[PDB]
Amino acid sequence: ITGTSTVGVGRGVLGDQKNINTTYSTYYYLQDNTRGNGIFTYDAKYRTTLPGSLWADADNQFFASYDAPAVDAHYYAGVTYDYYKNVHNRLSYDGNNAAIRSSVHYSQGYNNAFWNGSQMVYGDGDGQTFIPLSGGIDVVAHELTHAVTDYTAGLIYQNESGAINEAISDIFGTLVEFYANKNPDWEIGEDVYTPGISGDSLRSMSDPAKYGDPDHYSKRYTGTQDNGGVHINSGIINKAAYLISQGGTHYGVSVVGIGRDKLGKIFYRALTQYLTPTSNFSQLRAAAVQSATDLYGSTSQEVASVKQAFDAVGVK
Ligand SMILES: CCC[C@H](NC(=O)[C@H](CC(C)C)NP(=O)(O)CNC(=O)OCc1ccccc1)C(=O)O
Ligand SMILES: [Ca+2]
Ligand SMILES: [Ca+2]
Ligand SMILES: [Ca+2]
Ligand SMILES: [Ca+2]
Ligand SMILES: [Zn+2]
Repeated sequence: ITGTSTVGVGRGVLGDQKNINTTYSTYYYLQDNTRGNGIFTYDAKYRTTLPGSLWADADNQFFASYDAPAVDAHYYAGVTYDYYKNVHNRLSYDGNNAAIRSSVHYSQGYNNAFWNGSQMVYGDGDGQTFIPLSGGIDVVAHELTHAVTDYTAGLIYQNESGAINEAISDIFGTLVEFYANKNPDWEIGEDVYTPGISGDSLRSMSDPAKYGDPDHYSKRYTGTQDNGGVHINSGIINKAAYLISQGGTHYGVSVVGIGRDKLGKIFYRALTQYLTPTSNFSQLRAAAVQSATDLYGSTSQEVASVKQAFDAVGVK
């Protein structure tokens, strides 16, 4: 909408107060003009028609319970935009400052979030398995990263390419969580998953097996559920990424960690310069090795560590 840029204040899903960029024209809208061609957050009003209505508020204060998922969707989209711009010199998901759109309050008791090809969508959860999913910065960045992937590598959402697609979203979701530096970890969705159970998560990158996912290629799922296991086999790549950054010895194979920033540079380069829609795990290894070679040199520790990590998870 046409209007003047303003700054509202509210509380997110976890009860934390934050400022949000809004736009004033009769109402205050969740429209952030400070980033690219805008970040726009919508109310789906418990229905499934998208995007719904651009979020409008009478007083620029967002402290109602109903407001919380919108506050976090809007704010964490901003953080994710900043990560891609400041860290990777990428302007929005398309590299050309495309407007970023999110809808919250999607459906009823909806235990998921997704990128629908054009925008991000967040359920409120059923209050048992999830609370509103935009409350997780790793979740928001996971979803926006699907858009990045679709505009770049274009990894097809099934089988091995699909598991890479998923791992890329978990990896950058986590790197954005570290970027914001609030309770960061290598777990996925812990801030919004199972409010009745402390200390768990939807997935773990550091130990995928904790939540039932493979941490070695020999344990890959080859059935048809979950698009050929895209959220399951992602554990193999998530484990490799974790090892590249933090190091460790996994099934007897030792990996020297090189840190999160270098992990991010290597995987961002792989995603944007080497991966294709049909890339498999073996091809990801090659892409990551080449990316590390480009950035740090063939004889670098960084290249050696990438190889160690993929060796450790059984990907040659
Ligand atoms: C409990 C849900 C677990 C998993 N979802 C996830 O891991 C994350 C949300 C997490 C980070 C909180 N959602 P996601 O991976 O974006 C869901 N993906 C998805 O719906 O893809 C199908 C699709 C939807 C729309 C267009 C094209 C394809 C899943 O969908 O199995
Ligand atoms: Ca208000
Ligand atoms: Ca965390
Ligand atoms: Ca996390
Ligand atoms: Ca929990
Ligand atoms: Zn995903």
